[PDB]
Amino acid sequence: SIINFEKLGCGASIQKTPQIQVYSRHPPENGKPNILNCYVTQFHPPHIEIQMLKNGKKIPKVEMSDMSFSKDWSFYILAHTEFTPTETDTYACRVKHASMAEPKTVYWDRDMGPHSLRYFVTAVSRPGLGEPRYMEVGYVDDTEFVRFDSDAENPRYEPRARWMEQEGPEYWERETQKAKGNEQSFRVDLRTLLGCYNQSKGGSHTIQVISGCEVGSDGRLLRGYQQYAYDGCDYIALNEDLKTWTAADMAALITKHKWEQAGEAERLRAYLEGTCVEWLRRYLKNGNATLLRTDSPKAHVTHHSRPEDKVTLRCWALGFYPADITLTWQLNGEELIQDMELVETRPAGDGTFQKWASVVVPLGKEQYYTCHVYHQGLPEPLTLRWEP
Repeated sequence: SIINFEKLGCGASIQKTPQIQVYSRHPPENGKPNILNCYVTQFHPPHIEIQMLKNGKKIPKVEMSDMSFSKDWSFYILAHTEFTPTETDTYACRVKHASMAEPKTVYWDRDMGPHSLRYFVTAVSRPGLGEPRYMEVGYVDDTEFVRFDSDAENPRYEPRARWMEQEGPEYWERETQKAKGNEQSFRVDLRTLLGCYNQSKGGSHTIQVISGCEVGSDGRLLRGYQQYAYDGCDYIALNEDLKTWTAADMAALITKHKWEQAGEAERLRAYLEGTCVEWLRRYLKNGNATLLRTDSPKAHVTHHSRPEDKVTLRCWALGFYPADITLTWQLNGEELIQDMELVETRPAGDGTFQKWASVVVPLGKEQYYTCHVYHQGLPEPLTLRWEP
């Protein structure tokens, strides 16, 4: 259960480039149906246009994940489409974003314990196009379990995991109505931040909050979060002592001084130590079965033939959960950290993740290299070698 937010009240009335990977859900064999993904990350502002192209031409039925953002405030989203890969068909993903002069097209190539309850809030103004879009997204240990999105005709808190369905009607009504009250607080703050940052009234702007608690096995609060960003930059944050605020710039000093006078750190302390902890506990009971599951990586090495007497070994980790993983190549028992290539961990789209690490080795020397896979679901690290 998210807190009811206090208005920022900063006083009476910057862009990040997307990163793109394009890859299939399952290893591509020609003729068999599959899923092509276009994973876009690290971008701000959140408005973005993503097209998937087949042989130069737009692909019509392209589904898209709901948009999320990460602890560094940048947004991310998964686009995907069904496709049956063939030998000569070319696929690609094209991204239009205000941080880029021109749309970026990225082609697909067929080779190359403690617990937390956190809420991720977004409010984006859209002058001329509608009311600000407001979202609340709840995560129990990085698993999304509830969501409120204002862009519906009758906005409602929705379960996002089957184990939330057992909460009664009284719960969803209370959350829904708290969300609509929260929505109005951010609408007012979006108006007000314009003056505070001396901005024009026709531009789109963004408020983001991360709010919640991390709780140890003993049931005691390990860390509390209440941090705000305006246009993708720190604005204000409760300190680890849960008594004082860190204001990232001058406009936030007005909010801080105000929240000091109002005792807002103390209201947060109480929510964080009590209410947040107690609800986390409740969501853990409901989700007991599913939330604790891990899936360990199945790994394998692939071989790719380069110019001259160099070859590339690629080490793959597929179908693992959670996303945290380490891949390393070794030669003679030393790690080749400084000369190997790797991709950012990426969702398969069925709820699990993929990663690979590659190294360039001499032709005929493939059996001198060993790949290591470290994942928390493994009883023991995996060790693998290329094999024909």
